[PDB]
Amino acid sequence: GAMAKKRGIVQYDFMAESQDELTIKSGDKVYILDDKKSKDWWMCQLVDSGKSGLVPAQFIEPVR
Repeated sequence: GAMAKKRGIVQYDFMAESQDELTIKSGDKVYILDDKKSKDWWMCQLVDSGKSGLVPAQFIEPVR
């Protein structure tokens, strides 16, 4: 349902340039909040901190 949690693992480091982006390190665990609105960017939430923002789509491995 609409509260289903969708997990991912970060595969590459990424340093945000804009405020809407999320700095991430390879191996970081995330929740995938929105993989539909943008073609090349997903809105993710870090499991350690709750900090959220856009990350390159191809950097996130969806996992269970």
